Amino acid sequence: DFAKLEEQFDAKLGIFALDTGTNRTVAYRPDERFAFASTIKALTVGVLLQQKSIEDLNQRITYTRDDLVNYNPITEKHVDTGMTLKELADASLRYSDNAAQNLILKQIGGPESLKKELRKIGDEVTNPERFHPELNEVNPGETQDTSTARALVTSLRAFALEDKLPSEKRELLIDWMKRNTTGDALIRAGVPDGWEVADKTGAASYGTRNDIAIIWPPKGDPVVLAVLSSRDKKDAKYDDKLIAEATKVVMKALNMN
Repeated sequence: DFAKLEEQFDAKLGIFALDTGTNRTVAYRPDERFAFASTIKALTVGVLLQQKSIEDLNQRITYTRDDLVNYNPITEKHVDTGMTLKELADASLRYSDNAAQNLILKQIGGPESLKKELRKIGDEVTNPERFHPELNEVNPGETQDTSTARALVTSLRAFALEDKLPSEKRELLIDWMKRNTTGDALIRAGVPDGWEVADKTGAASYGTRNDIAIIWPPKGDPVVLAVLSSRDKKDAKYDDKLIAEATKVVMKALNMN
């Protein structure tokens, strides 16, 4: 079924899913690298949370037009007032605000700092190097700003569900991701209505289209999923339907739907 989706959508798919209740997995090219694009924003907030108290998220960040980049849906409205770190995390996660990601990344010490903190949580794969807009531009074979489906799942799980954060911080992260506005055509579109989904989307050059998520069936332990994709041509379009359909194959394979 994954090969058939690659054929229908002229794309390369990377899939990893873990049922945290059983330890069963679904995998298809799970260790192939893709540009992570804005899926990195979830791990970036994980690191922010780890390094701050919750009250410390109330720090107000002043910024200017020079901090705004290519896509600033929330941050462009608040240049005059600033935004708190909490507000920047909300913007980054729920709207994929690129300026918010760059401001958070600067607060935590820049891409190299983020990389060091990911290594500390056990991720030796994810390779943050650049800010937006450049991080979304990755050529075939390059490893800058890439990860794999397996590593993104492992890292997302570690922050949201395991012991890289204390419970109140896990809850912030999960609630922001559950209320994401950008993912309705992706993993959410392959999950029955009513099941809670926390997700973060991304897109990059070479038609890269990604979504990472935690899916809660009405009872029982959650599934952590990464669906990554890319194409042959630099300026290629993506199709969200590939990601929705891949998700439905994962849900069948896990006997959840």
